[PDB]
Amino acid sequence: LAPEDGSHRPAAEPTPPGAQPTAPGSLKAPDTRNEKLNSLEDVRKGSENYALTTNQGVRIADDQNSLRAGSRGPTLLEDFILREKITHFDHERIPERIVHARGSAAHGYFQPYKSLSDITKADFLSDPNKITPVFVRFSTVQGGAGSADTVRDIRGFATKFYTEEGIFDLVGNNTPIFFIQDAHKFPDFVHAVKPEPHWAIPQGQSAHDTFWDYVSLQPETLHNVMWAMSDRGIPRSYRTMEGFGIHTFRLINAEGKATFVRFHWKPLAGKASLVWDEAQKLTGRDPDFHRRELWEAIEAGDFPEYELGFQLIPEEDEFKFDFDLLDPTKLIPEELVPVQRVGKMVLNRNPDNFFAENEQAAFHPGHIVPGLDFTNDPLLQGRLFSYTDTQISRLGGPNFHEIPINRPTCPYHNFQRDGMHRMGIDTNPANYEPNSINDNWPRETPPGPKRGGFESYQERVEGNKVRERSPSFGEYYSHPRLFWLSQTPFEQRHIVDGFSFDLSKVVRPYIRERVVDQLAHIDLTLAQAVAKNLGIELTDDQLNITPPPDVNGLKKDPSLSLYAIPDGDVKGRVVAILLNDEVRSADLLAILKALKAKGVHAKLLYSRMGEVTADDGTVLPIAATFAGAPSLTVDAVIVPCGNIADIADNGDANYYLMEAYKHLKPIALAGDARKFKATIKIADQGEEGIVEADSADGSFMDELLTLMAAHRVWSRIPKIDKIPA
Amino acid sequence: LAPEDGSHRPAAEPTPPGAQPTAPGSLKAPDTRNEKLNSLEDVRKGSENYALTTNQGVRIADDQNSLRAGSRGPTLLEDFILREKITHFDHERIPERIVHARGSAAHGYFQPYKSLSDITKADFLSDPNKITPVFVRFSTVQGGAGSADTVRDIRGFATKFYTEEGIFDLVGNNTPIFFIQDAHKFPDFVHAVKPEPHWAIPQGQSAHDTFWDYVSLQPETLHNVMWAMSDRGIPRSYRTMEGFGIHTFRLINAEGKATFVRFHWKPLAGKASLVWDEAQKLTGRDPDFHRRELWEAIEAGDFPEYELGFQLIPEEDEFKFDFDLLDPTKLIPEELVPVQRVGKMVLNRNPDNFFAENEQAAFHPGHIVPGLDFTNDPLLQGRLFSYTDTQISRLGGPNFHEIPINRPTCPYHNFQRDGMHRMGIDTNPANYEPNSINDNWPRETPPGPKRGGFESYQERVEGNKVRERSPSFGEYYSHPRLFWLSQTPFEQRHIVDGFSFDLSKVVRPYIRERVVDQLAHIDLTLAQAVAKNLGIELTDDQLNITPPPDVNGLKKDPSLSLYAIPDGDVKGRVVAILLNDEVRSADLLAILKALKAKGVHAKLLYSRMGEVTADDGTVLPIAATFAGAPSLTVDAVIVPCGNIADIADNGDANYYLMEAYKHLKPIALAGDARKFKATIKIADQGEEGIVEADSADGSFMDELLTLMAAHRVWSRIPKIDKIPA
Amino acid sequence: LAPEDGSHRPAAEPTPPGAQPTAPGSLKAPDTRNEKLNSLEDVRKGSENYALTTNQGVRIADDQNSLRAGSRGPTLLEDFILREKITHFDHERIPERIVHARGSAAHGYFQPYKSLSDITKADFLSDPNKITPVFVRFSTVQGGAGSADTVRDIRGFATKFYTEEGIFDLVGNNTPIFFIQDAHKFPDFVHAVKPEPHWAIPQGQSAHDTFWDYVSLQPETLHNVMWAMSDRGIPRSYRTMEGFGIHTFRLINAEGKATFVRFHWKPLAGKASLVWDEAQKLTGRDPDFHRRELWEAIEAGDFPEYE
Amino acid sequence: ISRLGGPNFHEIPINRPTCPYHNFQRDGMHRMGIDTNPANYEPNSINDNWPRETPPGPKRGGFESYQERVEGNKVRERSPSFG
Ligand code: HDD
Ligand code: HDD
Ligand code: HDD
Repeated sequence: LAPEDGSHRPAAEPTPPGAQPTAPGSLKAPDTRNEKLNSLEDVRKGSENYALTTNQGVRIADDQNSLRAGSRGPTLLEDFILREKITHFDHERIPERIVHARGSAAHGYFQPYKSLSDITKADFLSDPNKITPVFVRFSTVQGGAGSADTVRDIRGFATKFYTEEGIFDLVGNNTPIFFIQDAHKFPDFVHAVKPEPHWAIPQGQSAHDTFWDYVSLQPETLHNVMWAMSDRGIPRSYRTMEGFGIHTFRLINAEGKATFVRFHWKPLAGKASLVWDEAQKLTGRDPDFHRRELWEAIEAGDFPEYELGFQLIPEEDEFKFDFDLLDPTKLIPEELVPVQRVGKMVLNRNPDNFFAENEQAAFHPGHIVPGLDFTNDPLLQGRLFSYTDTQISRLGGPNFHEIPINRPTCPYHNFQRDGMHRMGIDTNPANYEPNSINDNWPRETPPGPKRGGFESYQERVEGNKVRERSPSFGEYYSHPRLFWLSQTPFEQRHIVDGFSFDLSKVVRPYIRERVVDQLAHIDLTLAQAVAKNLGIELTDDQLNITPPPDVNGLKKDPSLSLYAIPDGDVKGRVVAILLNDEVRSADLLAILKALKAKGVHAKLLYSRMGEVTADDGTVLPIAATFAGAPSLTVDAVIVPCGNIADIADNGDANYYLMEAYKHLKPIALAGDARKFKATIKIADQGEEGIVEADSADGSFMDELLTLMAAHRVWSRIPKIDKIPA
Repeated sequence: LAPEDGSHRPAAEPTPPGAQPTAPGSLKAPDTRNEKLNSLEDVRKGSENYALTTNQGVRIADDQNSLRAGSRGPTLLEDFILREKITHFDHERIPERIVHARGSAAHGYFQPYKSLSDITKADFLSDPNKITPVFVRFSTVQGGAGSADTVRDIRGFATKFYTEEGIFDLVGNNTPIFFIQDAHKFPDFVHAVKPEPHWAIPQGQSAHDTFWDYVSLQPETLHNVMWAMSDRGIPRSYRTMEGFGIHTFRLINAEGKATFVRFHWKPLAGKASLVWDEAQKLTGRDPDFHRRELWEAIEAGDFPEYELGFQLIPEEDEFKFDFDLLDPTKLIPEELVPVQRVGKMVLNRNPDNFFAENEQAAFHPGHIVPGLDFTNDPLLQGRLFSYTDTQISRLGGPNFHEIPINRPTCPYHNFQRDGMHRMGIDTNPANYEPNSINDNWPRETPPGPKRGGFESYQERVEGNKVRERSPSFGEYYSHPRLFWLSQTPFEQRHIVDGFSFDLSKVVRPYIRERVVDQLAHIDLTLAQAVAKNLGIELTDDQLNITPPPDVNGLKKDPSLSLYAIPDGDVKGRVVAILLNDEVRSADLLAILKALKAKGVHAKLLYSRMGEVTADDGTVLPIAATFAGAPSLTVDAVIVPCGNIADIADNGDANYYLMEAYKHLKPIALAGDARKFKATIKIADQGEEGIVEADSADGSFMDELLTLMAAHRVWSRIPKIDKIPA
Repeated sequence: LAPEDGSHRPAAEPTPPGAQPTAPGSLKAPDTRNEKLNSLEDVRKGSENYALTTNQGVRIADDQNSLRAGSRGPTLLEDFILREKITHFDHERIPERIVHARGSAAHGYFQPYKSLSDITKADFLSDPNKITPVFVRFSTVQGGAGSADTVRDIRGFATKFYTEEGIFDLVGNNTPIFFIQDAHKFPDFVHAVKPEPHWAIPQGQSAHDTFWDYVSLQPETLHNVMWAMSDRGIPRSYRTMEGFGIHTFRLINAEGKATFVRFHWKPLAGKASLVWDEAQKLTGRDPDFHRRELWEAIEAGDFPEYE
Repeated sequence: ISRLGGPNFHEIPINRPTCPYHNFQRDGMHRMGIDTNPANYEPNSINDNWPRETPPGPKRGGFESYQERVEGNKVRERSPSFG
């Protein structure tokens, strides 16, 4: 059924977004390999040139019809071909994850910069030339597997390391703290954020009564709520967010020394988030935006890269801060404990089948390896129970490690047997130890510097059996305040806006008031600006609440801001080029040449599909229409010259610019395209953030690419209130 | 931990029963191979020289202890090694089969004698050089997976053929008919025979009210009930029973011609059954006796062999018989339609792990291949729905064909995706057809002579949509009567005893009377004989019920008897040798040499464990004692000469002989061994079936092996009441 | 279909073993009540005088045939009555218990002799007039749900107390100790006594290599092994064996004082076991002998009693 | 059988008939109804064959399929009239 020209089928080379249909990773990049991807070969199933069969291997002659008694007669029970096909269909679905159901994943590899054997015996960190395959799943938290990507939410960032000494799963989030202190409260918190149980509304949103009810009653939540209400809660891409393990864990070296450690991922593409209006509209225009962007970046060669980093605290410093190291609502400011760079992780191939590899993957923070260990963090402690347990229903049984994506690439042998869907056929005469009948194989292995058995660090435990929160955990305001004061003025404004927007959707007014009261214990300016938007007036008492203390003398920590310290990297970003029916090919040449030199992609847009022909006869295929791929999905907009009259009174073309303008994106206007300055009210002598010139050229591209390096035009904020867009 | 002399490890070569501990098939017989066993290699897991790990590949240091706070303190929730191991244990079991839950399985291979391409295009039957791997599971029907082997029950005989054109499952039983006509009634009959629902008694027995209630009210059951009540219901081993597909199926040749077919398996070892007292006793002494016999035969190189046979009826002969070919309560007498030999099956390797290969195996009579097709048999029709449906809970979901033992060895490719425990990772860009994006692969294949798609035979259907039994099925007594008349008089007596014992356990006297009434419609002598064991007296009306008509002129068919035509073979049978402390080592040499020569095994027994020395100094190792390994488990008993004084007086030795005598087993006595005649009341002149002489040979061993070939000494029956055992 | 005389139906009065067909407890003894049995009334389904229906409440006209095109024709996919009946049958079974799969259970009640409030605040022990419904399941350990009752084995004795302040399950055995010290070894011991993995033999028996391999290498097992090898391993009936919680637990009183406790059940019918040859022969003549004995004792009014 | 975990999905409260339902079906995962019927099969005499089939009738009768004539060969074939 394919067309003549082979163009049903994508080129198996890197291609920019939109240049080719997307494809399964092994067909797209068949030369991209690693030990884990190779090991999946036993279960990869091709298709070309094969006969269509039942699952039992019987060739089907007619896959268009049920078996019936006469061609208008009833379907017959003996049609086993229909019933196998429909049975398999009828049982496709499995329970989605209780939380982080929505997520997107890829393969890649990790390697350390130098050996860490002085601080850890973990084998995967032992040698700068020893590469460890990874599989990474990014996710939201609240919504179902079919909810939208660019919600306001925390994001999950889970890395499965297939090491020589075991699977290590580093199961983190994109903020450095969690909402709650003790795992016992997790069902209460998750139920409060999830859709409400009477009507199962709202999907993918904290903006509802039950969430803000819980928050207002549990001030320990305020720190992660601050991060969620900031632009952290709406990342531009999974490539442009930070990742954190949250908990303090331990590194254990060959000599037995424990060092406390917190884990960080630093996005090498820099930190970048959307703005709210854009993020919310994008949930409607492309609810798959982050899934798509990640797949397309990998297909293009813009591999997501992250630097693993460790905050390291000696054991004797456990009590030296003014917060508890074991409290997952508290961060360790980098001004106090810097992040030591550890290694680099590159994501360089997409999966073959989303369901088989992404939906069935199982990550669990208990999956550690010798050289790592846990602490008493009471959130971390209960997570260790839940991830093994939940897999029993989600993946159908205790043999979930035999599902191909989850399998260790290193040896695994033990005495466990049976369970639903058991794949492994054990030959061992023994299924117990100690045994003589197989000479006690497989055997225990004593702990040691490498290739040793797992032994827990022998932490001293002293206390009575109590259900009690540590007094050291009972402080809730000083870290929210540190985060607040570390944000730029525009970031602070967006935080105020995020709180105001969420609370406006709370139906019960006393709940809004209680949350504003909580804000008054963090920062008066923040409390008042939220109050004003809610038509609430602070009491005298509220205006007099003493600010919480600084965090160990810190008045701000700029590492907590997305933007205070520039780190922008334009490679893999995308520009909309608004075409006309007589495009000046000299502008297009200059634009594409400069974009290509910085790995910035382009999309050619028009008022219909098909082709337009430039002034020099160059035939331009049209990627999408103005309405069909809105400015939400690109980082900047260029309008080349040519026949501007063609698009000058097109409502969609004008709206495209008004939207990109509103959302603080760089805009460049060449030649007569400068006439569009009218729709967005730019001063004749110009505006910082709008690039203009008689033609698109060297200098014009430079100015545009500098603005893109800075991500958005924050100085335009005062001007966007007036535009009706 | 293994002993210094290596005596823990079974010899990896053929050894007779009891010589070596039993072992997993690929460790016992590593040189045995077939295409299926080869393709299972990728999931087989070893053990020697490997480290003990978690399922995530983490080496375990201490597999003897939980992690606790202090060595007498509480267990910690962070012990992930304990929770993984306990979790897998906690979820070991899967539902058992609804029916046939009790069964034993082995690998083997099939080969046809000649090409049958003139009558079928089935590829596995197309070439005398085409060898087809098989996996065969034999079973009882009623009991659980943990019930006894030698119960009275029908047996299952299910063969999975891994053909080049698909899995073909031949899912049969050891009797040629079933209890019921229409699949709709299956839950009724099976509930009736199964343990009663209030108290869940009895296990593995039809001897209870509800079974006989149903039978008494559903005369269509009486034919298979006659089989079950005969010695057919207590086979000596799975090697010495017949198998039958029961239903009429079709062979379809390359030209499109349909031929009606009924399937047969002929045991090359001959047909042989236990007697009731033996079979019931063995359920107590060795409830695994048939599973053990199958395993040990294969370990010895005594492979079970069966001949596939076909009864073939041309389409135009569909109505040529007194009974409906579609009626699964009717058999086709071999005297009207002979069985044509088709091929040989040899079962030559045990599995490696019972649960993974046997318990998870899924057979379904709907799994046919091009060259075979169904008919409208209304029991068969219903089955085609059930065996697909049941696997969704039993085996966890729609991907049960990916469980290794179930996998085809030929190619399988299609558009089905997902489902719980999905192993195959599909790389096809398309998961639908028709598609252009993968040029419509995998593709449909037209039907053809070889390697073609499945098309159903275009049988003509005409009639209204009815829930109605065909009147042609409404005859219940002629087949039961043919079966009865074809039995020898000792077989007839055993049938009488079978009904008599079962009905004796029915509490409600009226159910017994109604079953006696049904018997009077079959045969008066059989009815009177059961009535008299039950203290029931036939009425005048019952005494005058006209017998049912013969079956197409036949008043008997000897192929229906176990024994009427000698087919007895001795290879793989076992003789008890009752030792004394001074054995005539010349007797032993001749005995074992004649036994060896015929492939008969020997088991040396004495009054205690350890050893004895013969007349010439030879050390005789003792396998077990008289009391420890009773006669129940052997086929004959030899008592050699020597110091008979040593055990003439022994209660165990005497009992051994009285049990063996009561169970109709051949006995041979040499020299003073003839003293034993007293215990079993033999007269001096000798008795047919008791072998005697001065020395244990000349023709003392030809005589005894001749008795063994005839299986049991039927003539002894009139004398066994006299002996209290 | 019932006989004219009515002899199909067992009398709703206590009768000795074998005098009447056995029957569902609420039809055999409809006036034996306790609070639990009363609370199950919402889910008990009768049958007499009701029409045969699908599970969706649709009356069935012909429960003897599938729907087919002609009376000798193929079965039609549209027969929802057949498919529902066969679907339910096809999915009847659930996984059996990993251990103690073979067991027999009965309803009853517990009452204390005196208030134990000086040593425990447990509400079901606070007053001798406090009656606590129980459900008790007795079991073997090794064999499947289909295995024989009078095997040599440890027996389970599990009591569910439906108290006014929560379910208390007292999950014990018939000997006062267990085979092993630390729960991490439970899968090793259980795998060793269970049928061996290659061939799944032997059912309901410790008499095999792997069991004795483990015992010989783990001397902590020897105490319970001694009990299993004694006639304790072959009880005459569940009414004539002891029960034990094995572990030391704590009682906590209202003042917060903790007392260590080990739990016992003393059979008021006394202790009695079979002898080996009799037990082993019974596994063949009546593999349901203890299940039968329990059910029939209760039917006769010979109620199992334990202190 | 997968989505709602077994063949007793009709006992999940929202799914329950409000009219009588009785039959010989037993067990299954999540089984809520405790059947007191001495019989779990029909035909039976031990419960006088209850619950009983009901002939079709103008009201409260058993289900019987309309006796449509069926005539043709067993075919996997789209009707030309659908083309
Ligand atoms: C005690 C319960 C509990 C608590 C306190 C947490 N979680 Fe969790 N989390 C789960 C119980 C859980 C889970 C129910 O077990 C999930 C869902 C299904 C699954 O496979 O794991 C899960 C999934 C889940 C995933 C998705 C992994 C994937 O992509 O499959 C991430 C990234 C996180 N969690 C991260 C966190 C972080 C950073 C936490 C706080 C610091 C946290 N979880 C607290
Ligand atoms: C409509 C239901 C139905 C009917 C009428 C039959 N069966 Fe069946 N049979 C099943 C429904 C079933 C089942 C529920 O589908 C089983 C149990 C679980 C499984 O895997 O299949 C099964 C198991 C089963 C097994 C065990 C296969 C194995 O070893 O795993 C054999 C040998 C048979 N059957 C043979 C027969 C024969 C010879 C029948 C009469 C011709 C028959 N069955 C009628
Ligand atoms: C950590 C594993 C483990 C350990 C050390 C034990 N058991 Fe257990 N036991 C189980 C894991 C288990 C189980 C897997 O959880 C079962 C099987 C299915 C179930 O519902 O509970 C069980 C069932 C079970 C039953 C059957 C309950 C019933 O009738 O349904 C009894 C009577 C016991 N056990 C008694 C004991 C005693 C007295 C023990 C030692 C003092 C013991 N168990 C140790």
